[PDB]
Amino acid sequence: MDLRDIDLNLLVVFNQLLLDRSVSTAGEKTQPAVSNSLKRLRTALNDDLEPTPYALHLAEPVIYALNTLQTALTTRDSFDPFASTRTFNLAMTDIGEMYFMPPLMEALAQRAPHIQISTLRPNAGNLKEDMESGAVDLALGLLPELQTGFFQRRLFRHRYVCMFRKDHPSAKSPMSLKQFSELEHVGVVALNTGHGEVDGLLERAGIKRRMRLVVPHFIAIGPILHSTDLIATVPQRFAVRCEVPFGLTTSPHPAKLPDIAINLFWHAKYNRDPGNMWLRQLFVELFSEARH
Amino acid sequence: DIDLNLLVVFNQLLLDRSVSTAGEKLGLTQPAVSNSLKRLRTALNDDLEPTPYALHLAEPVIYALNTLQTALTTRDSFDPFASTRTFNLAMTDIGEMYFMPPLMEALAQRAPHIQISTLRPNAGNLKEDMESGAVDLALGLLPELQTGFFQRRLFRHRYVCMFRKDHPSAKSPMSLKQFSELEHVGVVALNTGHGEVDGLLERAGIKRRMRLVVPHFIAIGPILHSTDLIATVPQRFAVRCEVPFGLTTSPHPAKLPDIAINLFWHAKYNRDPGNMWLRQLFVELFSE
Amino acid sequence: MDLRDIDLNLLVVFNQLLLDRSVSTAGEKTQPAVSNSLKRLRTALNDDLEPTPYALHLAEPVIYALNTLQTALTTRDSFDPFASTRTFNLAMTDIGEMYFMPPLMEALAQRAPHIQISTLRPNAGNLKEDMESGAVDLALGLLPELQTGFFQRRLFRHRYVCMFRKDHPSAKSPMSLKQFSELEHVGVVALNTGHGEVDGLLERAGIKRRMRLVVPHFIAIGPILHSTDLIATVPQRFAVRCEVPFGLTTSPHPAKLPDIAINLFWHAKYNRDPGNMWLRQLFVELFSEARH
Amino acid sequence: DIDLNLLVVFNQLLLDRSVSTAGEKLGLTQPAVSNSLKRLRTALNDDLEPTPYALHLAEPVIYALNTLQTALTTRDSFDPFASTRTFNLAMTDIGEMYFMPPLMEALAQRAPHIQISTLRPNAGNLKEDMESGAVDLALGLLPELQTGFFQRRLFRHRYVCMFRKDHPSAKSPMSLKQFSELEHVGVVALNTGHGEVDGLLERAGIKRRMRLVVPHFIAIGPILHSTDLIATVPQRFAVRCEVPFGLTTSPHPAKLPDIAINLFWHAKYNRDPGNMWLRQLFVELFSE
Repeated sequence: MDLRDIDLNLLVVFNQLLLDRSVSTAGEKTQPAVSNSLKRLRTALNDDLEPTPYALHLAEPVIYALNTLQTALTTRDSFDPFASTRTFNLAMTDIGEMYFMPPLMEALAQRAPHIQISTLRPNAGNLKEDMESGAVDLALGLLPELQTGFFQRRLFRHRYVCMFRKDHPSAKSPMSLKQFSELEHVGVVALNTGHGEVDGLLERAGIKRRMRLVVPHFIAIGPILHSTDLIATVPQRFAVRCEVPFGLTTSPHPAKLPDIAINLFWHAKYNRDPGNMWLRQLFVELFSEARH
Repeated sequence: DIDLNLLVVFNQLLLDRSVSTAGEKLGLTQPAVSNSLKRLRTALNDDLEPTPYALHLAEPVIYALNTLQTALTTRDSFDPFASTRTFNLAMTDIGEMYFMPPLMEALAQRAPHIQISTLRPNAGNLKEDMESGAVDLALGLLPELQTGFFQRRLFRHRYVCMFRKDHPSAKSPMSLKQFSELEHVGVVALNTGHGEVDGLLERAGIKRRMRLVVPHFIAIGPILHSTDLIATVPQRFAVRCEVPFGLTTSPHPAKLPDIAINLFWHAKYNRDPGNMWLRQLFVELFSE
Repeated sequence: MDLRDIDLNLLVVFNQLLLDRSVSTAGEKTQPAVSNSLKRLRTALNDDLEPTPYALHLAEPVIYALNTLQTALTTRDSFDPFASTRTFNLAMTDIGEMYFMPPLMEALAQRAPHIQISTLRPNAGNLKEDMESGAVDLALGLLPELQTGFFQRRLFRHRYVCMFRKDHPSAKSPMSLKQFSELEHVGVVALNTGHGEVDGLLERAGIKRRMRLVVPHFIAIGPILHSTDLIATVPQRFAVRCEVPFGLTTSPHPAKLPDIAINLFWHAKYNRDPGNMWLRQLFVELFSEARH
Repeated sequence: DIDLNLLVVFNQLLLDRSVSTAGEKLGLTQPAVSNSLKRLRTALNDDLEPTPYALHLAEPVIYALNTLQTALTTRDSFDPFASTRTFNLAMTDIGEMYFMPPLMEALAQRAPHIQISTLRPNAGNLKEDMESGAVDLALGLLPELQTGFFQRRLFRHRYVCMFRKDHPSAKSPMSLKQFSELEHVGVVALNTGHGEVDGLLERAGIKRRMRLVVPHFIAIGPILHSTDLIATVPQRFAVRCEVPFGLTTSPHPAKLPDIAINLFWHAKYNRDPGNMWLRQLFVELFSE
């Protein structure tokens, strides 16, 4: 079929036939080189192109089809954030979501209005294989399982802090270890995260706590602290998200706890993928505290 | 006038109709349980894991041994002022966010020394752990729990549209046309009642520009606060979010079904003072 | 536990303790036989039963529990349709459903108000195994695959007829073969049913048909015939269901077609199951044309 | 100015990137297709089933070869008065019942010699058979069809409650209380849009005495006619049922989402005169 339509370079001259005439110039754009090829376009196609109906039926659909090969001039190395309609999938924890997503979406509103963002927890499917396959573009957090086929970039470190409602009858900042051990706590187990070791670190330090409430995740901590005299041990970025909205106060933690490293992860296979690079750089711009 | 002790043997000739056999649990030797089985087949005129009409009789007699055992066994006393007991409650993140703050506020004045621990509904498995007492109460939409579970509807979730106050476009009440013009945050919420919403809107032919999709509800407040995105959320989540994050709601322009949030407890703990006390507290605080 | 509660025949005497006193008579219902056993009921249970609180806590829950063993007096051979809350599962075709279900539900409204009926097509799961397991109580139709472990009872035979709208411009009853072959048809493939052989029987008889429309099932036939000049070859029971509602006329079929046998099927395992027997007999009563 | 014939080869170096290889379909020998592949890798400076940035270029060039081939290939003429062509349409039983009578009535006056054949949506598979032309049009709620399928919403199903006219209790409009008092017929309708209804009512906490459950809609009319049962049905089924079976409807007291019924056709037949004619007929008859 198309092998019988043969040379389509003659369809590039049919672009000069999609433009009307300009023929000696369209040759010079030569006229004898055109003449045989267009005559051959006609030996291939009965119509004398002198504009003919079916010639108009060929003129425009040729252009778009020819143009997409020229629209292809933008290489794979090209990526236009302001026009992209691509979806990016990002792995992060609930805290990661709560912290990263609002300023990201805020920035994306201007820089990439037409893209879509989807998030997931680092345990939805299998993170490694999904990132290698391109199902997940980036991951955020500690993630010690991401090693061989993965690059990583440090975004920031944040400590655990103690949080409680601002008009607490007795809680003070900076909080003493004594008061910490006398007040009542709401704790997050946070299974399979970096935050699970906290209870062990405290107990192995001889720091007893009256655990009035234990929840598996962070969603309710803000409202709980707001309406009770409980206090909580939480990551500082979470505390940052919660302080003003729930009328909460934080304090440097009276206990010795390690800080948490939050890194940006991507697979080696996409180290040079333009869209991935762009989003990566946006994350670095918004959240990296290197030059602080 | 046929002896009843053999009937006592029957219920474990049912649980261990699996013929492992029961006698080891009974404390009686298998020959004695076989003599007992002879007394059974004789008194019933039926040879009973081959199960006959004894299957038909098993449930009337299971209904018999149940009430007799409960009325005989003494139950654990419960003093709310003094109790140091830990209650384990199964609920969703929405459920946690809505229930826990007013509950804990209430527990501070009614039962100062008890401990509460919450968990996600699936998968303990929940029915098993509620049978064993590992989980005391369950909350929300849980279809699996019918046989052996008492239930009670606390309330009905109604869906609304949530956005920030000073949103340049969004109005209340919002049109269905404006709803499809604006940009949305999606909450997957897999395997919960709220995980159906996107599907419902899809099947209704409601076109929706999905700018952001998250699996859960934790970031919705902050996200709406800092963007012009709109969300489809349960009303009570919205009431938990409005003031802290500076958001308003509109009645949802699309026809969405309400979702009944119920309270569940296993039949084995229907008479347990502590369980009764806590679940009555849930009814007092949250039922409409 | 209950082995320590020992003799519960003493709970049957505790039924005479659930009734209040009547003691010499409750003995005669003897008094010394009672006396040691009730004294022993007391050596087992501290309370002096003289009505005591916990004695009242024992009185009623004992009765219901004792009564269910006496409520058990109704044997497996017993089945009360007027009080049953049992669900019956019935396998049948769409035509079978359309024909059987309305007079059945009509009859059930008085005879078994509290039972539930569910239906399914003879190809939902695997019919044989589901009927042997009790997942399906009865099946209705031809069903030649139901042989070894199954009993069957003939309900009726019905022929194929020709159906068309009552004010058809030309269609007549009784219809001639000529007119049948000249008019236009809507046909039902009815895959994996007894009705699929029809087209083959007609074609192998040299009867050409102008098939204007072919549908896989019967749901639309009535409305289609009502609004068109098409005619259809359909089972007569279907025609019975459709004639008046859709303003249709039927005619004895001009072509030689075999009639269809509709039988009632149940598994041997449930030949004597009282509820099954009852429903079976209700089907025989409502639909059997033996003594016609 | 790089030659285009190699680009023609590329699209089958894509379909047969599976490297079976394409050349057998091409009619060219594999050595010539390998020389062609050398011209490819040379002109593109990229070594392309290992697929590189040529994957990025494959779709712009698939977008290229598509329009060029369609505009070149002559299409089949269609004369509705004379056409003897058979159209295969995929739809549900509800869809069949609603669409077929007014369609056939219309076809009797517009295209007397064509033949129509309907089938159930799953599983041809539908997308495959619509690609091959075995199935011409699809109708209803079909989520699978997005890539390579043009679609258009005909209308929206709204759920109502149906019962017989002289029903001793049922009123219009029906209360939600009366809805839970009366007895119901259930339609499973597995894997259709309407198979969700029971689940929606369940999750809303709408108690429903389910006296009868059937898998499909064929018997609902006759059943309602001869009993005091009520049903939850799409409005158009109800309008097909009211007069023949002596039934009325009430607005559904429960909040149920509408269900968009769309019309689907494969992109490969978007320019086909007959397909265009029939689907335009569907739009003329049924779109609201």
